[PDB]
Amino acid sequence: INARPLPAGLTASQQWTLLEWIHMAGHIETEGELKAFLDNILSQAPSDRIILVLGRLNNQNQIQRMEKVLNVSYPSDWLNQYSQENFAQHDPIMRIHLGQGPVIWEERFSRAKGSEEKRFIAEASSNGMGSGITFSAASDRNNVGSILSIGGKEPGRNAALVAMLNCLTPHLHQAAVRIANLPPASPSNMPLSQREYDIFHWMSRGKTNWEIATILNISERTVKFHVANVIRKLNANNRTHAIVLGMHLAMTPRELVN
Amino acid sequence: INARPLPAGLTASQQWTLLEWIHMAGHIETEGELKAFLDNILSQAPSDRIILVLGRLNNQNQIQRMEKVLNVSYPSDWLNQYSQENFAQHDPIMRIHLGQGPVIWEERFSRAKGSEEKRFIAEASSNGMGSGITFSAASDRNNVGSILSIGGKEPGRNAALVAMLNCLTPHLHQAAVRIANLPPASPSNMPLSQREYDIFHWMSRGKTNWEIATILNISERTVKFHVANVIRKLNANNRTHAIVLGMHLAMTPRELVN
Ligand SMILES: CCCCCC(=O)N[C@H]1CCOC1=O
Ligand SMILES: CCCCCC(=O)N[C@H]1CCOC1=O
Repeated sequence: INARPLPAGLTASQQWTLLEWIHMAGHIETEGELKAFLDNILSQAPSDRIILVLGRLNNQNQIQRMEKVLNVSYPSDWLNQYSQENFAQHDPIMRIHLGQGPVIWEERFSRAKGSEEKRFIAEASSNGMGSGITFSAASDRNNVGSILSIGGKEPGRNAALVAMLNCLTPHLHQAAVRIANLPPASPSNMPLSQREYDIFHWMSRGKTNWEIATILNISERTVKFHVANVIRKLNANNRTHAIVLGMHLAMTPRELVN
Repeated sequence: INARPLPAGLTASQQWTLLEWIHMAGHIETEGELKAFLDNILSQAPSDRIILVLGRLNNQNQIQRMEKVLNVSYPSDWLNQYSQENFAQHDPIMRIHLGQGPVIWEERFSRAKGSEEKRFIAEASSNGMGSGITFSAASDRNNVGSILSIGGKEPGRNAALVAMLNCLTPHLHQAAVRIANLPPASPSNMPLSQREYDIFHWMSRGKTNWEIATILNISERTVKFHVANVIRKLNANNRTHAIVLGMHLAMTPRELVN
């Protein structure tokens, strides 16, 4: 399993708080809960400005297109300008390879050479957005990742909080994915027709295609067709794999009565 | 946020292991990782038999239909019989309200009065499946939940491990949901057409429907239609809400260049 390592320096009190944070994050299912949770654990200073952005990524894990903007406390004026002036294309923070460690904005701003990037930096600055830090995480089996940005003074000064937030970020990302209602990581199974299910029923009992043909009184030609469709609908590699992957269907062919 | 409380009794060593477990669980994206992870942290005794079942739930959080069967170490003979004899409908463990605390099977077996339940108990027993424990968790905004079953001797004797596993279960459940590739918790946004996007572009800049009509040279009648479709596709409550919910579309109308 690919996961950033837990932070080593932490006091027992910090280790507990982080466990609470990650455990709670894993229960977040609504945008409201996520907004409230981000707001809470980043409450002081009340002058900080927070946003989480979920995006579709290229093969370098950089955001290609945003999937969801979850504002916590970015100024609406700034978001308006960011949208209208297409700052996503000029914002050095948007070029980050998601899943690396925290990025203090000046690390990037101090190195920006391009005209559009310099303009963005000046505009950000005049909007009170000149300094900050960004945490990020990316999924392994779906091209999506989130950035968590905190704008404000003295970004990253609290080293332990940075480590804890960095560790928490992947969990905030997964929560963002849940609340964003995206298509599944890989295609869902497709519902079998009754005839495909009847065929799968006998597959699951160890019947050969010919035996199934006999039982259903159709040619094996037809059985083979249905079997191919069952395998496809279950995203299986073969007949035998489909029987394993489709076990849930064979176990509860109808609504369980309670 | 609705979440079972962290366990209080734990030693510092146990508190750390649990953090590692929950943090790692939150990174699981494949069935293989989940199978390997369950196997690992439940390794002794190697005589234990483990399965995770993800299901669609009724309004009492009981499984109505299975969505995925993730076998770790249940005997294949037993799964075969369970499928063929429709034991899902007779298994007292399948009647559990998912999300309660751990269930030692005998708690239920000792109270089972019905003929089919008694038969199931006898069959389970003869297959080495007579004793065990089941952990469970359920989602709040999607009718899905998982049971994690461990069959074996002296179920639940290690109180600290029970507490830690119980705490971990919701996170295993969310991982199961990811790997099962289900439809989103609520419907995904629908892709806007170019014309709907052009309309949303101006919505996002504060243009009224009439102003948009003027800019696009169409009637406001037509604009209203497109606006209704934009609101619907973004699952928004109204025009103004759609502008917030659709901010990602306005911010990255095209692929970001990197
Ligand atoms: C509006 C989404 C912004 C995501 C990336 C980010 O946080 N960028 C910082 C950099 C300075 O101003 C910002 O908005
Ligand atoms: C095959 C899925 C079983 C899920 C529920 C469960 O673990 N039931 C136990 C009870 C005795 O035998 C079993 O299989």
